[PDB]
Amino acid sequence: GSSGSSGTSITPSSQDICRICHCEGDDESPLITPCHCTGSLHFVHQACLQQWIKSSDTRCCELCKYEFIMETKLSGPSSG
Ligand SMILES: [Zn+2]
Ligand SMILES: [Zn+2]
Repeated sequence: GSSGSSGTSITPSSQDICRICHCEGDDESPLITPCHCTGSLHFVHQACLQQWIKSSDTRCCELCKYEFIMETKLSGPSSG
């Protein structure tokens, strides 16, 4: 049987953990609220949040359209 088991499922609201990587909150990458939105798995890792912002190409929320919190120090690269 060169086939494994897997289907469509979603982790219940038993424990609050990252929604992007789905891992335990670390001291440096603790589950923090990027916006007002609360309840659901809206708790992403301070770092992870970035990776998502890059891919999704979005800085603020999708609904509340609130700017996420990303430790910024230097302007760095930008669109231009
Ligand atoms: Zn994460
Ligand atoms: Zn939001």
